[PDB]
Amino acid sequence: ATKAVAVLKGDGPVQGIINFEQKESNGPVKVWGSIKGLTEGLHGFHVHEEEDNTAGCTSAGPHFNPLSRKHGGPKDEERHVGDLGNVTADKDGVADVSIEDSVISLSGDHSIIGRTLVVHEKADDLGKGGNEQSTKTGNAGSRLACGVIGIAQ
Repeated sequence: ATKAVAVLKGDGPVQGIINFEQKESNGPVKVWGSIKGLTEGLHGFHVHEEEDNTAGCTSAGPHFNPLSRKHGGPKDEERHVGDLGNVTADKDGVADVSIEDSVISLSGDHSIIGRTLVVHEKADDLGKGGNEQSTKTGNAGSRLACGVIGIAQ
């Protein structure tokens, strides 16, 4: 029913294409996309904003979500939101995604509509080792693109 779209764009090359489909009356939102520009490697996951009080894309809370709390993943502390850790490109950066979130919802209590999908300009290296950097982001946090997820026809 809800067919959202998010044409990555920012840095310049990063022209990923993420679309949100939910052809279900009681099913999760089939989230899947494909990046274009990155390079075969690791790149921080979307949903990562240190600070901001001006709003450049959206506006809700430039401090992640209280659902994930922390990057989580190997420690598993919550990561109930769109904060997993890091992904991986194909053989030319082309990073594709494919997940199904049901707990969340395009709109309502858990309105996901407004997720500034961006890519990090660095490799979290699945952890830098220290704390207070890679635990929240990936010792880099470099926002560029802004593939905001919005309803489309």
